[PDB]
Amino acid sequence: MILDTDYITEDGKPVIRIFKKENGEFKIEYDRTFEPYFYALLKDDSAIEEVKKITAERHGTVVTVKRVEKVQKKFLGRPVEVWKLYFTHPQDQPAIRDKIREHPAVIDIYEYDTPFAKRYLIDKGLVPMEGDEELKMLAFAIATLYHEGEEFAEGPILMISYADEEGARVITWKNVDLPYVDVVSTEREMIKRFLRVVKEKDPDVLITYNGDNFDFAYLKKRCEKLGINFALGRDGSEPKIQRMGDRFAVEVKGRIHFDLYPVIRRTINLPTYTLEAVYEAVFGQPKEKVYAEEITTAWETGENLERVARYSMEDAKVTYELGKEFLPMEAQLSRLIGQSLWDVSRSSTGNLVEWFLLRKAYERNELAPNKPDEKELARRRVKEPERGLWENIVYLDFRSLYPSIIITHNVSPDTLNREGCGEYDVAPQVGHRFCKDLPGFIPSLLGDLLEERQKIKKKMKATIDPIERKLLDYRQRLIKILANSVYGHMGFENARWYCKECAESVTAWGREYLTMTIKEIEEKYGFKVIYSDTDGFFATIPGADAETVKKKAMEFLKYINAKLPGALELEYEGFYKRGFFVTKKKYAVIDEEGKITTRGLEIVRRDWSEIAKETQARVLEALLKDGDVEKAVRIVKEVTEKLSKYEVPPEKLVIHKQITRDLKDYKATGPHVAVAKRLAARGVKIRPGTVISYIVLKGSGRIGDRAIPFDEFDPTKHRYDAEYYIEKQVLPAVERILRAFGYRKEDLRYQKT
Ligand SMILES: [Mg+2]
Ligand SMILES: [Mg+2]
Ligand SMILES: [Mg+2]
Ligand SMILES: [Mg+2]
Ligand SMILES: [Mg+2]
Ligand SMILES: [Mg+2]
Ligand SMILES: [Mg+2]
Ligand SMILES: [Mg+2]
Ligand SMILES: [Mg+2]
Ligand code: NA
Ligand code: NA
Repeated sequence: MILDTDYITEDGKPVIRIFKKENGEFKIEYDRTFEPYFYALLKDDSAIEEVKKITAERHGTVVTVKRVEKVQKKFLGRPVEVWKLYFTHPQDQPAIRDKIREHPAVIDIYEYDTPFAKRYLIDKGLVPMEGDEELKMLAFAIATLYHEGEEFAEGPILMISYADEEGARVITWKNVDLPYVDVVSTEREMIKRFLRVVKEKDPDVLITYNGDNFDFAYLKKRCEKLGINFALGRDGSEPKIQRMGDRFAVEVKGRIHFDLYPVIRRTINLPTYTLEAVYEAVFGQPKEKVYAEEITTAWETGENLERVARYSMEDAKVTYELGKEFLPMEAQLSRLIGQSLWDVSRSSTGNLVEWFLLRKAYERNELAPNKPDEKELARRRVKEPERGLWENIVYLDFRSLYPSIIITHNVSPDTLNREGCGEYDVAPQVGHRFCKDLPGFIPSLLGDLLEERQKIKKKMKATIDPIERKLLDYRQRLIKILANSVYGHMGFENARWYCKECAESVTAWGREYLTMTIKEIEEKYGFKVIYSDTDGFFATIPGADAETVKKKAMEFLKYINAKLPGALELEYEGFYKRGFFVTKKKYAVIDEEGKITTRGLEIVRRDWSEIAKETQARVLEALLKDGDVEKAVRIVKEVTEKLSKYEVPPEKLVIHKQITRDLKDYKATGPHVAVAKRLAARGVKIRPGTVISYIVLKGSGRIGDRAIPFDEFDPTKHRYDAEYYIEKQVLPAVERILRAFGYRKEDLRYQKT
């Protein structure tokens, strides 16, 4: 299995290394035969002799064109003749490329800035992370001595924790008497011991959380300070930093440094990306945070070091588990995109699409178009649903609408307005013509992807190993997203295969096929379409029973799919006993077993009191389970009355809100801050991350001066602000739903007093 590739320089020539793990053993294969190159299109072939003599200087040495070769490749759908320019070293290209381009005889150059080791994987047809090999992983974390107003890593590393399948352990240089703690004399011995642990376990993957920007940088400075050869690379190298645009990344040669931070940042939306928040999100269970001042205070006083050690062990432990959780998906991605997990784990959707497409282009001998220049980048810059309760609803939607359009109409930059074609398809509204005589670059590669996905689904059934099936499932699911990412690519201003006409033709066709499908089902099968969005719609036959609606649905799908051209296909996605539709993106349905599914409506954040969430839930089931609007309305009115009668348990009024800044550097951004400041004033430790839990009390002033921490609420003396909970919690939770039935907030309570 291929893990990574790079190059070293040997007598001024590149030596590709391919890092592999085969039959449970690490191996480095060398290849000295591969040569840097890019392409030039010239006005007069004759000028090649001048172009061959162009030179530049890198460092203090002369850079020349090593050799040239006339080649034939596809550009804009047609065979073209271009000159392949070879160079001695990859770093020659940035030095000489602009001098070649600037030559008068040179029209343009192409494929001139692909990183050498990534070209290698492409041009040789190699794919990372392919095979049955099992990777050995090791997570690690550190805890440091922090003092505000100090330079970075001025203080020592206090603890290094690490976790793999054999458990988690902590290394530290003060005595902590715990079974999972290994005590050593000094920081230096700690670090050295950690090196021995890594070298002896020899993992293929090192997992961190934010190691790209903190852990390895800290370790680096401390190792400089202490004169330690931090030789974690399997070739004896030290971790190497790469500039990752705004910040940095770190490689450990011969291994994969999997930093979870960027992976998780893109996979899940959260307000905060602390390790504790991410571990609760993913695994559903809190993780306790020990703050930096407590760590430093513990080290200084010698007291509560066991608490520090446990936090350190847990950092490593949860980092490992998160790695176990996210890495297999990123590995399948890496295999499908054909680039290393190191690169893929840190790459935008954009970058990943381009790498896939560059490979396809190499595989089809198509000359890649160029990223736009800044002048070009500048150039590249409805229907409310039916109201009310519906019953016996079917959801029907297209299979891979945008890909399927692209395939069907052969939509591609290289097919657009092709001259002298005998057959073209014409985009609605926008009018762009796409030639059908020859399959386009994008349509052909998308057809292959959609096919492989169906082939993968076929094998998933023919398999029992649930693991193998999950890995097949990941690949299948990744292909679908890649297919849609290809569609987005055509509309993206920085894309190589940009094609604005392609993008706007695809969406135009989509609207035509959706709207036509809706027209047929209503006119020719008596359905009423309740709600539609882009690539699907809900409908019913008003007054029909569930079986009629299903049967007619299946008959319509047959009719429409026969009429639909090519790959366009509508499918039965589900049946729903009842539902309602507030607006685009906001709706609620219940299936025949009782399972409610909602979208755009449910009240989630912990900024909502339980009474709000509970009431909204009860409304939704009165609407969906009972089809009873008046009952939903009675529930609300009854809740708001109970509030006013001080009958709602105080535990259902509690609002929780996290402190984000120093209570000094705040925004007067709510009652949670006022409570925080009073606590601070009494001498309570408030930090970013402190959760404040409060109840709002009746009286005058902003809620702020009136709210109090839940643990101080005593019903025998305190009266909560029934009005606040009615008007600012309960009613806002239900108003959007019940507006869809003609009710305004004031219609859902008794009159104020
Ligand atoms: Mg750490
Ligand atoms: Mg080793
Ligand atoms: Mg770092
Ligand atoms: Mg090296
Ligand atoms: Mg990473
Ligand atoms: Mg895969
Ligand atoms: Mg690739
Ligand atoms: Mg579908
Ligand atoms: Mg309630
Ligand atoms: Na390939
Ligand atoms: Na024809």
